[PDB]
Amino acid sequence: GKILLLNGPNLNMLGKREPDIYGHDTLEDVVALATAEAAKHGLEVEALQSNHEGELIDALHNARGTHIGCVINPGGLTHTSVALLDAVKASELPTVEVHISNPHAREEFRHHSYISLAAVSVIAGAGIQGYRFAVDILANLKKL
Amino acid sequence: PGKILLLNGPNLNMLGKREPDIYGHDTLEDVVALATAEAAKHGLEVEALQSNHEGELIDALHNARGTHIGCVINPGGLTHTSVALLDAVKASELPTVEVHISNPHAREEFRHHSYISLAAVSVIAGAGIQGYRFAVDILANLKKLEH
Amino acid sequence: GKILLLNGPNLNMLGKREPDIYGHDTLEDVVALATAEAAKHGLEVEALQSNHEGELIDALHNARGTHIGCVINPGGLTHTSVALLDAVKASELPTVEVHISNPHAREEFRHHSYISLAAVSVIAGAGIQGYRFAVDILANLKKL
Amino acid sequence: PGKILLLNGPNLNMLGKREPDIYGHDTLEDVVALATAEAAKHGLEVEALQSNHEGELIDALHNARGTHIGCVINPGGLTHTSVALLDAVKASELPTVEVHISNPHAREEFRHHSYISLAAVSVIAGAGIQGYRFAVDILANLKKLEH
Amino acid sequence: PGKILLLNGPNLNMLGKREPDIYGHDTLEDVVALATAEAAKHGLEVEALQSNHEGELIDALHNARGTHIGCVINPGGLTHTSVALLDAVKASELPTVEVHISNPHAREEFRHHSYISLAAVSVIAGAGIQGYRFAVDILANLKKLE
Amino acid sequence: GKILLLNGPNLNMLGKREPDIYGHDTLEDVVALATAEAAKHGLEVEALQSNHEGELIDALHNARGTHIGCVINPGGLTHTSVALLDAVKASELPTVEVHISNPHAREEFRHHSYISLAAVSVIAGAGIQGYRFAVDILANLKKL
Amino acid sequence: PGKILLLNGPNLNMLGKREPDIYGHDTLEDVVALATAEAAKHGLEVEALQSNHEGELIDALHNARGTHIGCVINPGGLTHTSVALLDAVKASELPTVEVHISNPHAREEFRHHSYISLAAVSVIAGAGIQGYRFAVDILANLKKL
Amino acid sequence: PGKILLLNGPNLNMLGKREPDIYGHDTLEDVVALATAEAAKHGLEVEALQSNHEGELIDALHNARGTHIGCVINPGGLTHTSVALLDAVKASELPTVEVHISNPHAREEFRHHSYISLAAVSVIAGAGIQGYRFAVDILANLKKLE
Amino acid sequence: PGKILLLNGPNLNMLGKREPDIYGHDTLEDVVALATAEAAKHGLEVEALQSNHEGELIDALHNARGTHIGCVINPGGLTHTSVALLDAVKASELPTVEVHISNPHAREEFRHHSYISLAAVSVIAGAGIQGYRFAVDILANLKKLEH
Amino acid sequence: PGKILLLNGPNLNMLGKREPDIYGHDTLEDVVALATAEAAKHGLEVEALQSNHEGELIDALHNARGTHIGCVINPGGLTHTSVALLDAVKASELPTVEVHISNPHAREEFRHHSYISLAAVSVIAGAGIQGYRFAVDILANLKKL
Amino acid sequence: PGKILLLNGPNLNMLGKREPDIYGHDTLEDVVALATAEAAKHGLEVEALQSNHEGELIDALHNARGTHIGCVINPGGLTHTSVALLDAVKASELPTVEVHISNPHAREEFRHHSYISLAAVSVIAGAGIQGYRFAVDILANLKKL
Amino acid sequence: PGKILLLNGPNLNMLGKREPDIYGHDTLEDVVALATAEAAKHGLEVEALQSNHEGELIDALHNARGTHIGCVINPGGLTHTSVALLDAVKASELPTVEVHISNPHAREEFRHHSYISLAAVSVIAGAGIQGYRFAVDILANLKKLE
Repeated sequence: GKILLLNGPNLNMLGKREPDIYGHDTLEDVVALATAEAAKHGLEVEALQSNHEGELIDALHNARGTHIGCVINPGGLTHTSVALLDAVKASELPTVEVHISNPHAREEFRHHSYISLAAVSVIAGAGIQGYRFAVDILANLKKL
Repeated sequence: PGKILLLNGPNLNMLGKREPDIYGHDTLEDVVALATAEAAKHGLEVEALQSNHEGELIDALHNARGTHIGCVINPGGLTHTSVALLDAVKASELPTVEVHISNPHAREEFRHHSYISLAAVSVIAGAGIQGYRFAVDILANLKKLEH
Repeated sequence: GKILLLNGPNLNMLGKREPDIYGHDTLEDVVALATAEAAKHGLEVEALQSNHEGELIDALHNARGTHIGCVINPGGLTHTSVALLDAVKASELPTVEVHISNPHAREEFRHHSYISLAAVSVIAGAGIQGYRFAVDILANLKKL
Repeated sequence: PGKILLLNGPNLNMLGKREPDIYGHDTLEDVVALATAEAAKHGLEVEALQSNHEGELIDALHNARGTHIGCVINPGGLTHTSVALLDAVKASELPTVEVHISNPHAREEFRHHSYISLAAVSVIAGAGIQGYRFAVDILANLKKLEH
Repeated sequence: PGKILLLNGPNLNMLGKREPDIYGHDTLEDVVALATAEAAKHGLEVEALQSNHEGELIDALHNARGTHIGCVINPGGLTHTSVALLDAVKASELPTVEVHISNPHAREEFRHHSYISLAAVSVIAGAGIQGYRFAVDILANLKKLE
Repeated sequence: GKILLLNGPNLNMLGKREPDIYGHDTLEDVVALATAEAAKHGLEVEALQSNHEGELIDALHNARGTHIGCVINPGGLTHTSVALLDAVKASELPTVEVHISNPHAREEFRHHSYISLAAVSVIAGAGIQGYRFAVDILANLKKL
Repeated sequence: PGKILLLNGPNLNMLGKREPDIYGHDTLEDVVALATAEAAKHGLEVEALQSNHEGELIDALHNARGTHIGCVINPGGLTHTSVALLDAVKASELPTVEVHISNPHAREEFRHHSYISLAAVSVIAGAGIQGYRFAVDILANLKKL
Repeated sequence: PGKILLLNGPNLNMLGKREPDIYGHDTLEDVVALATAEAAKHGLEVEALQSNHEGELIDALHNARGTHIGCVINPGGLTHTSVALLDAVKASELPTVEVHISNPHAREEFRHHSYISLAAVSVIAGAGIQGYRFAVDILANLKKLE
Repeated sequence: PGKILLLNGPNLNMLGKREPDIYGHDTLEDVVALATAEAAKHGLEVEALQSNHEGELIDALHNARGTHIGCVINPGGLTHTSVALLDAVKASELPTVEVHISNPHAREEFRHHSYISLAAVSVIAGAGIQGYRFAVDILANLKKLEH
Repeated sequence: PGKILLLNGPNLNMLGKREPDIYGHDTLEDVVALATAEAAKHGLEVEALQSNHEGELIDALHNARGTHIGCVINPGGLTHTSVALLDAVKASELPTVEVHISNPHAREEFRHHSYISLAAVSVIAGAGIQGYRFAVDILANLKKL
Repeated sequence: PGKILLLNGPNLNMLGKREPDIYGHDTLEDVVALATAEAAKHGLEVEALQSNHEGELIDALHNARGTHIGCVINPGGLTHTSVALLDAVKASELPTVEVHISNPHAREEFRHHSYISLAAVSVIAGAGIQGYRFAVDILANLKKL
Repeated sequence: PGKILLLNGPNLNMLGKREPDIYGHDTLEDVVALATAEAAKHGLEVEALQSNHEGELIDALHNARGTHIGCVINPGGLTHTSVALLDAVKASELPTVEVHISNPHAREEFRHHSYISLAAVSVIAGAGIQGYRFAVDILANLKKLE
């Protein structure tokens, strides 16, 4: 069983700026944590990070029927992309939306999510542990 | 070690009653049991309170200041309306996880705003009652001065 | 057969200020009128007035399955309380919303009603006779 | 004693035709009959007019000034759009009850505003055609200088 | 002689009895008489129409194209609501003066917008029925220059 | 088989102002084009143009069950009339909304259409050819 | 003997030069001349002020309280922006006619709102400088009643 | 002697420990003591109630009708949200002074609206707990004139 | 004579896959075939491109400037969001017909705004894939300096 | 020795005459008198200015920088409209108490917003002229700490 | 010979003192000096005015009509509020470059709107006092063409 | 020498032919040449990239972190729409000058908002391609002080 792990724009920079101020956790840390949780359920993870909205949409489309679900952190595309929302819908994958930080503690333009309209679940502000909980949700939906 | 304050707001006592094949079969008892079981995995306890009275939830937040490690709250309809409850979360100084069973963003526009999200360390929506399990996990693992 | 008659905040003050300016009708008048109409249909009325939103919600919850319907004048909670709307829904009682005055002739913040989203019927500006008409609606829905 | 002006606006002539098991089987004839029967209980008469033409309803309001005791109106879609109809209600000086068969607040956002509600003594929504019966009862019992 | 189209929209037939504290006690007959007297000073005539029917005002505008020097219009409630009536004023090509008896910008917020003001050469509000007299003056003097 | 062709306020003035600036096409041109397209499908056209909203509503009501569909250019009523929207719904006719010009290139108050909420299809800015395409849509829906 | 306060707000001194396709070829001198001549037909006088300084218009309104029969005002850009000027019109207790040379409701959205229209007995827009003549007519005939 | 109703809404019991950088270190006891001392200067008494329950504040207002010279209220969060509490202030007929410790108009936009300000005779914000002292002064002097 | 640029935006490749009895059975291949067939009736050709990448559609618009007679575009979700795509339509100077298969006005409020409608000569919504056929007809018949 | 800058903005000179049912029968002289007498109880002086000219209030704020302990201001209609005046209060670095005689949040919606409240340490509304006395009390006791 | 009108609106006289973390440590004297020196490199002169009085800026715009090659303006808080000043820029017919020391679109929402940007040929924000140098460069080179 | 990243977003490759009445007749080559000449005056180089692809601009920003003294960006349409691009400017830690050829605040209301202005040190609009010259000047002089 395979989960699609998608990380959107800027997520490649996790842990790359001064980590004492901007965080020590890296994208590799995110993938490893999601992968280890998936392994507890006999599942695998296909991970992709891209600063290109089209590469995420292509990935969602290509995973239709082949994956049990999608964990997505869309980054700034959260607030802006109808096309990304329509790609989650077209994929027909049960999708969990993850934010490492709590967008509602940030600027008001970050409060709105298009993805939240189609996501089965939304996890914000749990740090990279949101990706662990997202894998648990998809593992357990699939079992039901 | 320590105690988590579990707060369920108005209407949460009625979980599982209306059209369960559409809205869910899980009950408030199931919620408290699931959170209490996850807390035990971390050597923690849960003090659960459900109320239809905003002031009862505010009283509980105030009384838990300095004696509890954190709060898991599902404010129900107060989520969208109560400044006083947000100020009670801040006054408690409890690190707070906001939980919704359903995804409010899939519902009416008035349900898309949360006062509690402004102060919550984390917000979990649409994971069913599993949201409460992940909330207990977050509070168990939070360290002083994180983020 | 029993109808739940709920009166929200401030309704206890009906008829208590100078009645020539603020009205002669009292809460007792409201309960008696609803009760007499209910009696015409072989029905009874359980009446509660509270300045506490929680006492109304508790009442709605406790009347689930035991009452044929709810007549509610929510007072200022009309415009503000999502929790009260969700309590009407959770009660599963057919609910008639009553306003003694016409809110639409008052300040604009009184124009919006959360209760109107779940109420079967809304009666405004008929004075205390709105409670009579509300009982008639519930008596006749029950008969069908 | 006296005559009530019963006004039904655009589309009310088509009551009972579209998906009646969902929207209703009652007809305009049923509405006029029900209001006329309630009026008779109070020694009153009804003059009923339905029109798809705003100006016909305005003409009728003007012509009823001083000769009728009040107006029961269901403006249909004009409810949300017509300042001229509101001004015609005011010009008629008829105490006016606004009636909707369905509850407009359960429908699209544009149906939540009513110009007529600003001038109406009473507004009844969602009582089916029984709304017209209660409206006649209100006008029968209204006293000069009430509220 | 040249002719001015005087159009009064819904409810203006009720002038005199209609909310006098707002509209005064002057009647539609008084409005037409004053406009007619002012036009005569300029050697002009007035063709007056009041209707409660938006389509009658539109028909009148179309039918006045090319035979009238201009239009004086009080659209009443239709002021705030009718795109169709604005489009009829434009299609008539009549220089159009918009008149209101009350001052709508001192009244409810729903009266603050005017479709007709987008096409009117001039707008007069709150001058009781004298607005119609000034409107005729505007049109007589526009025609003299053009 | 009959199509109801409705033209709303001001459409009678098509081609009547200086045509080099305001257009040469006339209402007669619109009716002839729709009629000729309908004839290609063995269908007829009943055409009505009115500056009166009530005459359009009456027409829609009277065509219930007797016509295969309605082509409507509502003119300025597009943006304003809930009553006209409710008349399209009450008619139960499959309805195509036509604009000769593109309203979205005009003032912002012309961007909103009530009719678009009930119309099966919306054609804007194709000139009078939008009426031809509207007839094609209704001919082909009827065949299915 | 009866006196009308004629106030013109910012930029009105530039009439005849300022954006002629919007405001026309008439001058502030033409405006004052027309208002003055109309007032004389009613046996009234005109005290005219134009200023680019809001405070000078407000002082003029206060100073005319109880001594003048009314005010004709074209506030210019202050029409859309100044609560202080609205409050000065109300403090003056002068019946006030608001005049605009241009039709503001045919221009940018920010010109659609007028604080002065909340207190004005009458508003005239788009009649060129003739709006000032009609405004004197209004004030002359309100006083006469 | 005359009596002033001092009402503090939700969270004000936590004054002292609650967000001191915003609310200061003065306690509810300090608030009640200062109001009580000021009232005594005017030969008046204070009946103080704090509650986290909107209905207890409403009950208190109803029950103070006709036995209190006025009300000093800090509604806390309910300021921005409660029509019911405004309606209770109105029904009490108590001359009402609205007090805020912080300046809400310098804070989040959701704190910029006040239902209570629609019925309050006066509103004092941002004067720490001294707002309650000035509020008592307002009510003592209103009563002296009326 | 000449070539029409047919652009289909994000997700249009997935046409016909999700709940086809509800959303439709027609495919992107059907769209290209229908537009290509109508173009042939007018002695015209079609260059079709579908992409999930906004920049690919912008590149295509730029590369078609002066070499194509017009553009038929269904921007998909970019309709509501992309200023850059509107500016690419303007930079191409291609007369452009905007096509939607479904009627966006019957859907969520955010789908009611189109940047492309501001520059498009025509907008067709809700004619199914027949919209693309009418779009090709419009471009075939457009004359220089019309309207 | 300590000096308080007392500023009154447009129309305040008309107190006692201007819309008495809203503003009452007290005068600007009563306001300055009350503020002056309260300041004296704290051993402070008052420098009072009223102007219908925004620029005169802004100059006064700049000129009081570093020499005064605080500002009491009633901006009048400028309360709702002037970013320049807010920026003048911030440039002054004076602790500022905003005073309104009327309760603006009980009046027209356009009076609900105050640029000055963004910088003011305190806002008093609806206490008649007594708000100016409480404002001096605030400034006296902030300085004392 | 060619003359540039340099206008600074309210509070700009307080540069170097006013909220240094937002506006920096440069003075109005530094601003005028930099603009003057840049204009000289193009053989142009600068006529500089700063005022806390909107009416003084409007008078300056009118008085520079036809005699000056362009205007560099920092309107201060009036940027967001004054239709009268926008209309004065249009009446002047001067090519106008709008300058802000701070980046207003990085500050409070009420600073996001500029009436002046509707008429300005160019807008420079956040370049400190160097924006005034670039503004002279723009005006010098528009005139040269 | 130090290097400045010059980024041009969608449609700017079409400068010269694109709506000249709005953007002028200067080409992207001219933009790059002018920025390059100005940088040389300060002993600096320019690395220029134009793309119609938001992700290529983001990749460029990430890849320029720590090797460039600053960024000059004209985001084109993405200005008003892209949170992702703002977040990339922030993550790059490059002092960033935002440049527009046209004055967007004199144009459609949808052009009035800029995400990039929230992180840019400076914003220059409406100076034709000279905005890029001033932008280089800003970055050369910021670097000299820091």
